[PDB]
Amino acid sequence: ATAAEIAALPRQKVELVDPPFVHAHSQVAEGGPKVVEFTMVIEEKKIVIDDAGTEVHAMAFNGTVPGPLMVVHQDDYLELTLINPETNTLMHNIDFHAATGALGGGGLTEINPGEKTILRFKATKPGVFVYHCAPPGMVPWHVVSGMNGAIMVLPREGLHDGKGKALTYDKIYYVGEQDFYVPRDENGKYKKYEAPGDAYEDTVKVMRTLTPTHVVFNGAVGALTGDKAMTAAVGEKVLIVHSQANRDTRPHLIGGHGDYVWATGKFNTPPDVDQETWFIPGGAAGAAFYTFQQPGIYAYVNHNLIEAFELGAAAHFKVTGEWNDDLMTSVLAPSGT
Amino acid sequence: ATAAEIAALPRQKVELVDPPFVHAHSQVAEGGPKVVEFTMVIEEKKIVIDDAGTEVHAMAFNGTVPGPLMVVHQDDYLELTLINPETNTLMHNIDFHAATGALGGGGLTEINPGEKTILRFKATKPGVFVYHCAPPGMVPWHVVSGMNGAIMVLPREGLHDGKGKALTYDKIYYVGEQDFYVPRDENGKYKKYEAPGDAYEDTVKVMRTLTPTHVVFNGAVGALTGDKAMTAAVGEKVLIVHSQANRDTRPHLIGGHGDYVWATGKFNTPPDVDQETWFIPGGAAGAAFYTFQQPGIYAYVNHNLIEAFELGAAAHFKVTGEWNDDLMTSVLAPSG
Amino acid sequence: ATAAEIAALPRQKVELVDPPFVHAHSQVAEGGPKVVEFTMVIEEKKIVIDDAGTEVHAMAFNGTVPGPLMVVHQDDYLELTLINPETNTLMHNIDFHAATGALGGGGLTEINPGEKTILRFKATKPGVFVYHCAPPGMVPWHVVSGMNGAIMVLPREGLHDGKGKALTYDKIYYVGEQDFYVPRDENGKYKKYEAPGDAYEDTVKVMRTLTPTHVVFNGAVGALTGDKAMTAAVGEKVLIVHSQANRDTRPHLIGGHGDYVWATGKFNTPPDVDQETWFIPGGAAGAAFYTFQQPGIYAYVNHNLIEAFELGAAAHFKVTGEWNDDLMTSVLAPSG
Ligand SMILES: [Cu+2]
Ligand SMILES: [Cu+2]
Ligand SMILES: [Cu+2]
Ligand SMILES: [Cu+]
Ligand SMILES: [Cu+]
Ligand SMILES: [Cu+]
Repeated sequence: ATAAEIAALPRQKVELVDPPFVHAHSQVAEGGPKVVEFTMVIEEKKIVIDDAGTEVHAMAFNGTVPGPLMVVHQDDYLELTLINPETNTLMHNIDFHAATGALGGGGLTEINPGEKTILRFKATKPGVFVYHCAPPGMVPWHVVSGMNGAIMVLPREGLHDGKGKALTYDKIYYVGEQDFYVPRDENGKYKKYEAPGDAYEDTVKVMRTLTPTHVVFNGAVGALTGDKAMTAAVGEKVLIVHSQANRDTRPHLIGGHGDYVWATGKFNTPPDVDQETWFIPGGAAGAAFYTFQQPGIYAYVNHNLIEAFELGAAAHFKVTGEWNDDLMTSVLAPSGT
Repeated sequence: ATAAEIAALPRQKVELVDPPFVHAHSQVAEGGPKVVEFTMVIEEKKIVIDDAGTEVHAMAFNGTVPGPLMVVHQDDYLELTLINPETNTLMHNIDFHAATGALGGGGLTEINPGEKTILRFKATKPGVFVYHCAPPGMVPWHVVSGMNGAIMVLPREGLHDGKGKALTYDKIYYVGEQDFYVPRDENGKYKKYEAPGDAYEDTVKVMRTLTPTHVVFNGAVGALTGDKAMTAAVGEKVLIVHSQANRDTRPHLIGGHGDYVWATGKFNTPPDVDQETWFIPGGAAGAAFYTFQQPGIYAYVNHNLIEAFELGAAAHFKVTGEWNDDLMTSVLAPSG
Repeated sequence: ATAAEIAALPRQKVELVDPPFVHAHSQVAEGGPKVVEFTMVIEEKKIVIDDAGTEVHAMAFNGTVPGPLMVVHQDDYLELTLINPETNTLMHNIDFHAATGALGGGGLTEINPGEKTILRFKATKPGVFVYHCAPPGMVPWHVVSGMNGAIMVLPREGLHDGKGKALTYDKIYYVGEQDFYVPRDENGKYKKYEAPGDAYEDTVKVMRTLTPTHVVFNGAVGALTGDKAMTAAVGEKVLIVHSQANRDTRPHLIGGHGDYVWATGKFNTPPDVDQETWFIPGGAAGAAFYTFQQPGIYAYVNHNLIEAFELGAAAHFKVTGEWNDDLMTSVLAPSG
């Protein structure tokens, strides 16, 4: 497309919503290609990542860890206004894995505090894709400080299975998984720091062990539990988008399955089916489609169970509906032998 | 199906066999859907896992690590009687990844010592699937104490390749891989404990390092080597089911291949082919089909070779038959 | 094929080149099956792996880490002359993952210093495959001393996509990724040694942590940058072969994609498409095909970004050509 042709396209402004929710969109594209406009303000902010009060100086697209999910369709243009407020201390940029050129946009979006930039790219490939900050020389430090999210580029005709049958979800959640590396004192207690820069050296040391202290969804241990548990109903079709910008994960819905899983996150790559546990490598997003069949509580976890239940990588679903005794029944409840 | 239809299905009791062997079954289903009944007794016991007398307080389905492979067909029901003897000291349950609902059955099977339970579930999806204990608040501790196994839900018409041609194995083995986290004292000597609970705090500290002290097949270093090597013959077709309930592995048959590999373990997902090394994520089972072409000793490993050769994740096959010089020949033997 | 049939086949001697370059070859086979002849001399040598002067006692096929890429076509025979000079101190052998029997050739190629051997195997399966040294009882130590590489067995009709459409590359590069485990003294400084054997015990202690001190391409931090950055032009189709003999990796072309990726490395397994980041398990090779569409610098990384940017796993591409503003444009450059 020429400059004139792109200038002629309709523009659509989108208001982002905080994970694990996803901004309103249509699965099947409405009309021809558009320039879809998003704005994110970067916030360097203290966040608490566990019940003990452990603090991280987070670097947060739109003030959240993960950053929000942007949804467009294949061959739309994504136009991001990225703002680095003067209250911040560090330069920041953005690498969209969905994009082609200039280090995914990183080379064109280096903004100092008090600066903004507008990047446009053509979303040429359908799938879910990581985005993350990547300032030359400080790349992993920004990413493991929470400065990452994902986007979804839906096919113009919506999702299909590996054989051309339409797959239409009733709801979608975005689970951003974050490995944190929090320095400890000689008592083995987590350190707090006055400024983000104060924590750098101590944090790099932990990072180099390749052993996160916390592995969490939505920025904190237990973040997607209790009144923040995800929800569904028997018969409801749910898409769970999952990202990890730095480190491998292996999602599992305890009590369920991934009926269709785009484990590579790419929609032209046929999904795996009937999955127990799927695998998303560090630096990628994946998506699983499931129709709930049983009511009750589910745990959705990274199935390294140490990572899930010791380090924080467990969320819950609460599911309404009628129990199905055909699928499963307690023939004899726990009782004396 | 209607209530009367489910009630009318035949019930069949099956006797289990210890890993790496697999109980009697048919690849193609015999007759219609059945309720296949299994019984497993949970044993808490000290086991030695290496050549240095290192102990683990194992938590073992049916007394083995891994627990035994249960084999059914798609749309059968698996009806398990799970027994926790009064001599045990912990509550146990079971999560079948093959099952749908109540945390895979975990929510319905919490049994204290001196209790039993019977769970039935419909095996709606074909594949190999992990099962493991999962008491709320103590999940990884039970799993890394060896309380995990796998089942296989065969398609009613047996296995096929991606092009729908039948794949019929001559034999099947189940390799369960276990990451252990054994505490050490300040001299680097592995610690021993009187009761399982006594090891809890020290063990969790090791677990949180994400670095196992041992990675083993069939519950111990070298358990599937020497006189306990798996066997085959040139021309024989072998299915190797592999599981890891907590941690990634990357199986490899040294000297061979995975001709067809359901790396995700699910039979409705077409198998990868001609594989050198396949990948099974923690919390899953996979299966590899191979036709042996050469006699001799093979190593079957987790191909992180430190895990295989320093930490214990190496098995052998001993294969009989005629050498094939077309496939491989020493043109010049090692010489000056 | 019979012995006589093989003896009648054409022979072709190949001259190997140092990674990341690949020796001259044809994508589509030229004529029928041949016996393709390669020679490699093993060199035990010191390598410097970072800008702090950190040393490894490398054990290097053809003097490089990784060893060179050998390219044949399916159903060719690969005939390797392997030479262990008297100047070396250790026994070495070779396991080709592409080969069938005798532990991939390891059981037939054990050569002491001052010995050579010649191994022939039939390349029956198309794909990229790891090869590595594997002396019994010292297997991972040789592998993580850099004694590994890969081969490519092309289909005789060259590469195709999942739908049978031809994929023809303009350039090919081979990135061998290496995990190193370098001992440190009490002050956290990397130790140096004056013989490979002197480092064994200390190195094993680090290996057993499963935590590499360095993760590098082509034997050193920054090896494939600057004077050794890989190159292309807009429009050019490039195949990137990537291996890791011991440990998982997750390649990603920063600024680009893997248009087609044989993540398992096997050409009869249809490639994944439009990949952001692919995954290659330890003990395997994979291959990604991409057509460059933008000029400029790309980083090619293991996308554990700590591994890439703290531990060394980052390469660059330098790409010539015209910028495409349709694909990407700065609507407003960084400004107040
Ligand atoms: Cu990235
Ligand atoms: Cu599980
Ligand atoms: Cu190998
Ligand atoms: Cu940043
Ligand atoms: Cu248990
Ligand atoms: Cu060697």
